[PDB]
Amino acid sequence: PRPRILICEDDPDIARLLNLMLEKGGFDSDMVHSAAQALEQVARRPYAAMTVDLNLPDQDGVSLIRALRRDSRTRDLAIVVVSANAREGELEFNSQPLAVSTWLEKPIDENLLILSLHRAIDNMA
Repeated sequence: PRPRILICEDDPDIARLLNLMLEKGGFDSDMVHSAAQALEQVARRPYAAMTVDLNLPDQDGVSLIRALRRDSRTRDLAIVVVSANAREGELEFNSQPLAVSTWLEKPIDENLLILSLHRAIDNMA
């Protein structure tokens, strides 16, 4: 519908699942499959938030998030991690500078996903 989410996910099936779940929750979204694509695409247009897979091919998810926080135009972009090793990733790298609103595991809790994005967007705003 309106607020647009940038989905960065390595797995085609999961990228499409997120695209479809987000639509049910009132969100438009774009799917990309790598950190490089995410960096390029995030600048091409306004995004309310990004979902990040920790296990990416090129650069891993935390590397992508760090890069985004070091750029003024994406320092306030709400980010939600959706990954298989989300919990251990959070325990190891989470920090205020990283500013990741929520770390979600797979299988994905749809309700928590939509709730978390709404929360993340409003808190960053």
